[PDB]
Amino acid sequence: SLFELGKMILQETGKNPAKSYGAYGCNCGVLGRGGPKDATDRCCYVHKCCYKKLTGCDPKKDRYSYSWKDKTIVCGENNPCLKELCECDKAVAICLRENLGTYNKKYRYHLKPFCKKADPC
Repeated sequence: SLFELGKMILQETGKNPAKSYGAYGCNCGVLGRGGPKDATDRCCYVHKCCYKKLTGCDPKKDRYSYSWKDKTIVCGENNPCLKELCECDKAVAICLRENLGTYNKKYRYHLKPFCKKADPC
């Protein structure tokens, strides 16, 4: 769920997820997708595309279990959907950290109506 997800982002990036992400660019947050503005936004694009594969569980609500061993996110549990869901979250968290270099605070609350039509996943 958003709790695990936000904790992961915090753990990888070291940044406050709700603040730095959650309304960033055309993809990070709740307005759906759009043509990515930068690498960071591309991470959220892929993240939302990863979610379109989940069969049987809810990303926004369903909780799952993961461990933080040696500063590595580790997804672990039988439920296939949750395992998948967890891999999606882990991946964007890592993607976000890897693109910290070009994070642009000016896209932080970017007006989504200024966005272009997002290519289909």
